[PDB]
Amino acid sequence: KVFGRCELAAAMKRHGLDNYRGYSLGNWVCAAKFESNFNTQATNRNTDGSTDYGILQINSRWWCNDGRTPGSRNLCNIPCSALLSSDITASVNCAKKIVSDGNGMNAWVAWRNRCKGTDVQAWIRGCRL
Ligand SMILES: [Cl-]
Ligand SMILES: [Cl-]
Ligand SMILES: [Cl-]
Ligand SMILES: [Cl-]
Ligand code: NA
Repeated sequence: KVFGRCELAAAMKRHGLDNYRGYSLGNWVCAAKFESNFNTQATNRNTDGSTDYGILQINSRWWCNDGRTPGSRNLCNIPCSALLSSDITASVNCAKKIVSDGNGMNAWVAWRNRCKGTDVQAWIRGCRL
């Protein structure tokens, strides 16, 4: 599924991301836009042989099992294919673990580079939240 911006905002809100670890919802919508283009199906291979999955581009090195990332962890206890579902529940739950890990949303390169320090409230403008 390719979410619309406010559609994704609402989904992320219902699943508990708004202000989660102090990151307002716009941070999460922003990060998703530049991670995945709001596409739950997005995958992008990394140099180290891991892959990022889903709307929030969660990495198989630490977070999900994709069966082809040797000596990785699966801290979210999920297959990485769970992260590609039109339903973003698994992605959101895993994102909550990630952002709790020490490094906050710096875990997501697109967030650090495109969202951190920006007017992320813009990403939830217009949405009925
Ligand atoms: Cl698995
Ligand atoms: Cl959803
Ligand atoms: Cl933080
Ligand atoms: Cl916001
Ligand atoms: Na893994």
